[PDB]
Amino acid sequence: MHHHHHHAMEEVTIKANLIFANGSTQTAEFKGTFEKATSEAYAYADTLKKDNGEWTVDVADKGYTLNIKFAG
Ligand SMILES: [Zn+2]
Ligand SMILES: [Zn+2]
Ligand SMILES: [Zn+2]
Ligand SMILES: [Zn+2]
Ligand SMILES: [Zn+2]
Ligand SMILES: [Zn+2]
Repeated sequence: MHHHHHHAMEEVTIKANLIFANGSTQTAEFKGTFEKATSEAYAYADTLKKDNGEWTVDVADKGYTLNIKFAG
């Protein structure tokens, strides 16, 4: 599943919904090919690990939404 016809020029938006240990939240958007935008989203989560703890992801909306939670 998650069937995808790749095109170098494809343009999509990946939405990352972040939830932190204290319940605070934020959403960040990443644009580019599906693959590159997805990589950038996870890269952002990694930059936040030092201050917010390890993260866990639950993928939604056929891959266009990444619900990421930080353990603190
Ligand atoms: Zn699957
Ligand atoms: Zn094609
Ligand atoms: Zn198809
Ligand atoms: Zn693609
Ligand atoms: Zn490509
Ligand atoms: Zn710090």
